[PDB]
Amino acid sequence: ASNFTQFVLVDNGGTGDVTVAPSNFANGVAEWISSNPRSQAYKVTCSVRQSSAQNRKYTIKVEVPKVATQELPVAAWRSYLNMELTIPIFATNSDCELIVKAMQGLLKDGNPIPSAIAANSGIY
Amino acid sequence: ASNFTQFVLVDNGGTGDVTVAPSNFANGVAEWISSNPRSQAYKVTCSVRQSSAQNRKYTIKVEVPKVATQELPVAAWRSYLNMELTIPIFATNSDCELIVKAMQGLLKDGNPIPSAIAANSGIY
Amino acid sequence: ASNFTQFVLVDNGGTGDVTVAPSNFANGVAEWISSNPRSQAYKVTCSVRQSSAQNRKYTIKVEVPKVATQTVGGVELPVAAWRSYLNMELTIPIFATNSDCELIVKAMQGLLKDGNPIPSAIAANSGIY
Amino acid sequence: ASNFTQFVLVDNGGTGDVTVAPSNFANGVAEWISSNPRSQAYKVTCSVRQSSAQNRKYTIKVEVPKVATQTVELPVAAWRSYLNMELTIPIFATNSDCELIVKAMQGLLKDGNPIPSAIAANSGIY
Amino acid sequence: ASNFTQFVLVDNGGTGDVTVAPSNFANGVAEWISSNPRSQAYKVTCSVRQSSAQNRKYTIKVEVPKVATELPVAAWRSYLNMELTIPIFATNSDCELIVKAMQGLLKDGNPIPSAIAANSGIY
Amino acid sequence: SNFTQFVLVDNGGTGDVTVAPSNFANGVAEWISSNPRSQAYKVTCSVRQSSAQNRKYTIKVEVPKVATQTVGGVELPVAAWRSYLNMELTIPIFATNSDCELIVKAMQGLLKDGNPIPSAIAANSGIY
Repeated sequence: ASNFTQFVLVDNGGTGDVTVAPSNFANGVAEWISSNPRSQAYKVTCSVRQSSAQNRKYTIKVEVPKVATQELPVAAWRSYLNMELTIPIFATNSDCELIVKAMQGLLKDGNPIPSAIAANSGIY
Repeated sequence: ASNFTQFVLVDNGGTGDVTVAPSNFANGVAEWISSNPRSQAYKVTCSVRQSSAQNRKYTIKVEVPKVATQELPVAAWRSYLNMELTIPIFATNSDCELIVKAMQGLLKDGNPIPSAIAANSGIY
Repeated sequence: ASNFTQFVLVDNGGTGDVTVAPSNFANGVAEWISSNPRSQAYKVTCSVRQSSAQNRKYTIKVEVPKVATQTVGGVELPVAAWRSYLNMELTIPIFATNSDCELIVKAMQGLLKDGNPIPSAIAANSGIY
Repeated sequence: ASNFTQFVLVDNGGTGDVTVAPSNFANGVAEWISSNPRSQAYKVTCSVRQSSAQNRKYTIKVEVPKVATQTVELPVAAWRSYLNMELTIPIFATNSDCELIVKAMQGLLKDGNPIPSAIAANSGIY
Repeated sequence: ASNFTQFVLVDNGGTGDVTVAPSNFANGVAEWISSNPRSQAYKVTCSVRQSSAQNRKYTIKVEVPKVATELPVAAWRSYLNMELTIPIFATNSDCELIVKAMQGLLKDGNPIPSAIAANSGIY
Repeated sequence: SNFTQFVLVDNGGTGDVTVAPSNFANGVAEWISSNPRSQAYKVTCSVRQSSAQNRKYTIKVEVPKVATQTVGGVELPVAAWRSYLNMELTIPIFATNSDCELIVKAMQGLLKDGNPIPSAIAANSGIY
């Protein structure tokens, strides 16, 4: 019943895929990392908590490294995703499924926001 | 050249789809909303700015309403997504495309985090 | 594809209309100007923001110039002798449907329609009594 | 001979027109009301005063109610849209100058133009 | 129909021209950049506002990077800051004249662009 | 000396505005179209070490609206108003002459006819 499992973070077609695997759990925070050394690893974390009388709040983070040798194995830099999702306690399973779909549609290929990010440009 | 365009936020198969359309732009914040009344609308915003000498930072928000009549047309409640993505200025187009894919893989159907959200449960 | 477009501010029957054209956009404020020099231009601005949890608020401004020529030494500059300033604030609750908003627009139109008291009073620069 | 008269605020083509009628005058403020109960009424006010040595200032207000019944049933406005208009006219303005100012206000809000179209969609100009 | 469009910043004769394209707009500031990564990009910004009762002020910035033809970086950057004040009384012809003054200032063969291009002062 | 007269406003060989060297003091080179200064176009240029690694050019241009004002009851040459350009250019000390030539071309392309920014200025409008 444990949903703390390995998954594909970057799908490149079965070959060259970036998988992240469970590596730590502490204080409600589940952690995935792609591989050692951690300096060069993709990182994913997730936690959820009661943020108010009427809301649940997920905090989800992803770190995407630029992998370079500089001679330490290091990330030349990191892109950081910080995601917060608040869901009211009145939400049904269907409500939550709808919310997931909204998040997916937001970032689907060809849509404005992911297209802008992909070009490191703004919406105008 | 304006990327401020209407798109599908919730894909339900061509019928019953939730589309959001451009409705406002102010202070670097682009806004989409599905329809009037706004009290019941899906909402999407996006802005991006220089957060440090070396980073660009996107702030992306989505509001998913639970549409109910209570007699005001209202949202019984709202789920709020607050998304922050920091990208270093050294990032190429390919780097940014990779980051988008990481975000997509994070939320793909069947993966741990979207599955947990869909059940309003935690990772354990 | 944007609604930031030129329009007729003073309709004089299609001839010698006062048109205002898009000229600036900053901090959510759209600006139209009739022509250069700006000193003699009609100006229109529009902005809207969330003013409270339950209200959107439009701020609309119009400047009508009295167009003169400013002569001092024997130096002429194109100027407005003076300006009339309209400041319009409209709050619309987030519960408003398309029909609600259309109705609000009609109320504004009816307020200022020819022959009705308030525009008649303004046209005579007199009060309502 | 007084200009404080009833008029059509919302012209719907002779059926369900919203007329507002004189109902109050105090401290220079003329008020029109559509009907009782006031809780559900369209309301219009107008006043004008010398705002500076060289300017007069009109303050014109309109309230558009959303007419509901909130349930003990009260006749109420579920909400109200509030228009506040301030118009300053210099004392040098002729009759013609003032007629021009009115026309500018009218053209601003004419059907099909950007600003009334944006309001009608509860959207911004961008 | 918007004037926020891509243009040639450095004309090299159709071969290795430096083009800059719209990339951001916020708080009245239009931004162009040549390409990603931004670390190596040419950058252009433009904004304009009422600076006084009778004047409007354009603020124009250009960044020229030194970029080779390992982290992608600029070996260094040159910064242009331009401020132009135009009175509200200026006609179309007046504004066109002001632009021409700016163009003549920097035209090939003229003293100031010749001095800059030669890494020298005028004295 | 590179301190020479040039055409500031090219009107096509007809009523061109030239500015000629008129002053040098405290590192500032000055050109003016003609006397009296009340009606003159003016250009100044100076350069200095602004930091350990940068030289900084400070370039100013004044465009007058040229009128004639009559004062009891003589006609004075005046500017009805003035447009002011203040231009600052920072160049790192590592830049070669070729690098500097490239920077100049960038400034030229910035302001070339038909491009957005000079088009916006010419209409006294913004970029949007």
